[PDB]
Amino acid sequence: PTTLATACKGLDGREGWSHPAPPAHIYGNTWYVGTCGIASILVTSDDGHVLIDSGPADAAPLVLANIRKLGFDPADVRWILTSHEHHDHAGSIAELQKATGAQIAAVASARQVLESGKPSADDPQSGLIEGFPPVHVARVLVDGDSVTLGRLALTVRETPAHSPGSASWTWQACDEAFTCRMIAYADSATTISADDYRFSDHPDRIARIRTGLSRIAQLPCDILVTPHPSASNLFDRLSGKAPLVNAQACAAYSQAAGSYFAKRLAEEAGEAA
Ligand SMILES: [Zn+2]
Ligand SMILES: [Zn+2]
Repeated sequence: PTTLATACKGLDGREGWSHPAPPAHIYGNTWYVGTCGIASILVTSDDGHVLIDSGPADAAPLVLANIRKLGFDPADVRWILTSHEHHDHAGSIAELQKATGAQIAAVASARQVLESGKPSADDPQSGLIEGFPPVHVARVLVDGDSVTLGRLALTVRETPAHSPGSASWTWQACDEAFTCRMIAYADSATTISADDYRFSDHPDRIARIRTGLSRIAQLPCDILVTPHPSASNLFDRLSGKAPLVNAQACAAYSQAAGSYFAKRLAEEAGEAA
């Protein structure tokens, strides 16, 4: 009787990223096991589990504990996946992997950063953002691929709105009464950069953004979940304060991110004196 929502009140910002949160149940075989600021998703089967995102570089033990505190063995997670290739979300993929033995799978657009720890030359945020400890990508994926673990099937989309390597994930979950819902772990969708960076000068990046917004908006999406919980109002929805199921969430979320992006392009235009 503790609640993610009240347990993390006021910790949406930086203070929360490495700040411990009680694990929670999202739906069916899917569990929140991240911190107050950064999500980490556990997807369970008898055949083994899948885990998405590590949280910041120092957060490995926090989520390792949230796993056990739920009655699951971290030795049972067979795959570690990622939303996108920034330290706050993947910063301890490495430590999380050797503490678990899992293999790592990722979209090709992310592989280079993941295997080097340095953000991509195409990332609007380098070299503002910092790096994290590298990892070897065992299975490198293409848009529409499926990570399969027994009857588990997590299917990935390249969604490059926020970074070049951004990925969004989708899978089915069913409650105790065999009501089934599609969960969408839709990546951060914010178009943000270092100061000197201009999207107008990078048509590749702009075209990839449009592709990502379009794919995010069309994900099968009964239950939206975001690498930053507040981006999808996740703690209130998990804590009965707001509706957990809303099949229109991904569309609205993408529409909003796209609205933000257009304001940013307009700002860059009006800097053309
Ligand atoms: Zn990021
Ligand atoms: Zn983030």
